[PDB]
Formats: sequence, C-alpha cells, structure tokens
Amino acid sequence: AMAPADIVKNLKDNMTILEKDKKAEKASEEVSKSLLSMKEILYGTQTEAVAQLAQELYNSGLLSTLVADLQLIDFEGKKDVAQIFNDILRRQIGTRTPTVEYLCTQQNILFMLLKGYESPDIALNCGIMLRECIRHEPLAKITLCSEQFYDFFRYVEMSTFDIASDAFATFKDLLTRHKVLSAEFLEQHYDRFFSEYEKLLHSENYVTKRQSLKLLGELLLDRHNFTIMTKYISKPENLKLMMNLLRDKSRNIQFEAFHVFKVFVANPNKTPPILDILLKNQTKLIEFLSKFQNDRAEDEQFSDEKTYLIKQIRDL
Repeated sequence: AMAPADIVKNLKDNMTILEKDKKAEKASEEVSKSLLSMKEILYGTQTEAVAQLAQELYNSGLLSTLVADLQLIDFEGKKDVAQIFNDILRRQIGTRTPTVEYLCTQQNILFMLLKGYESPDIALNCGIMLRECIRHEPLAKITLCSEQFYDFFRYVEMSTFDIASDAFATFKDLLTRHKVLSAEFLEQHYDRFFSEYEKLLHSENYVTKRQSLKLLGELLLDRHNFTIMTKYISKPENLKLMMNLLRDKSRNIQFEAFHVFKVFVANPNKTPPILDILLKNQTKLIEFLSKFQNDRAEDEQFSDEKTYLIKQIRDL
C-alpha cells in the first residue's frame, strides 16, 4: 500500500481512530505516513495514479473527513492536507473541473472551512484552502450567498491580528474576484452589507480600518458595481464620514478616504443633501485639498485628481 486506493483507506481508517489514549500516536504516525505518500503520488521522485487518487478521495469522503478532523492532525500534517486539497482542486479533465463539481454536492466542506476561523489551531489552514476553493465561481457563490458570509465581519474584528488579517484576504477576494456574482450580491443585499461595512470603518484594529477603506474605494471604482456606487454616494451620512476621515490623524487613512471621497464629488447627478454639504464646506475643501499630501506627489494621477476635485468644488 502502494496504490492510491489503499493509501486513502489507510488514511481514512486512522482518522476514524483519532475521532474517538496511547494508540493515537501510532495512528498519527500512520496518518502522516499516508499523507507523505499522497504528496508523493501527486509528484513522484504517473498521471493516472493522480487521477485515481483524485477519484478515491471523492468516494471515500476523505476530503470531508480531513477538513472535519483537521484539529486531530499535527502541524506538518495540517499543511499537507492543505497542499493535497489544493492540488486536487485544480485538477482538470478538459474544460471540466471535477473537484469543483464534487464540492457542489459536498458543500459542508466549504462551511466547515469558513467556520474554521473560530479555531485558532486550524484557522490559517482553513483560510488557505478556502481562498483556493472560491477561486472557482460556483464555490464562491455558495460561500458569498450563505448567511454565514456575515461571520466574516466578526472574523476580521478579532483580537488575533494574523487570523483577522487572513480572514480579510478571503473576505476581500469574495467581493472582487468574480465581479458579476459580487455585483449582484451587493445590489440585492445592499442595506445589510453596508450597515455592517460601516462598522468596519470605525475599527479598533487599525489594519482593518485602512484595508476596509481601501476596498470601499476600489469597489466604487469598478463598473459592475455602478448601481452600488450611485446608491452609496447618495447618502449624506456616508459622505459626512469620508470628509471626516479626510481630517483623520493617520496619513494613510486620509489617503484611502480620499479615493472614496473622490467618487462623491465627481458625481454629476448629486442629491440636494449631498450638494448642500459640499457648498457649506466649499471654501474649507478648496483650501484643504490644496495642502493635502503635496509632499507625496509623484503619484501624478493623485496630483491631477486633487486639481480635478478642486476645480469641481469651485464649479458647483
């Protein structure tokens, strides 16, 4: 054992033993022994053996066991699970991606990957496999459109700034990789998402505040999200926050807020409560953007943007 079917069964059987001592050590030894040969199969110090290993992992449900029992495997083992999972995920048979097709009928794997962020010993592992899953649109849809997507807002506000930071990479990708899927989601779930997104903009975690601010701007810049940008830059309270984040203590918060603020002003069809705020603050803004990070410069698109914004406020 030798040959994929036997390796999978040996891995399956020992993980079971671990789900239950002293007999656990030999099982972990046999788990590691099986994971090492599984990587060996994928590489090889044979194409169909990889195709067989793939087929056997599906049938055994071992892809689900390994995610469900990830805390039972050791440090070096958890990463081997991550690597193998991620290899099989990209396997192709023509224009078909079987593992994605498989995962659509085995969706609990995805849900037990998102839920893994609440388990510090496996959070980073789960996040790594999850970002790989959601690279594929059907898997991203399931994740994004689940009610458990909103758990992300909790995961990034964590007190573990490496877990929280990793969760944001996944949160961020889901909202940006598959544009249409992401745009449909935001339009349909606007009020709730942005009611939660504002909370990210007041974070005690600085990294979460800046990175959220940077993302807000990028979203507002993408076409697909046009309907969302228009609705966004139509609320006085949202603008009131962005001019307020412009005067923030942090140089970088000011800069990221700028790229959100910039969209508010360039809007031709402003609403009265948006227009009134700009007129009432016309002279203050014209003076402000004239002294705003001129030391930066070199960004050249930034300098020209300031010139554009100042001209705009003047011609209101």
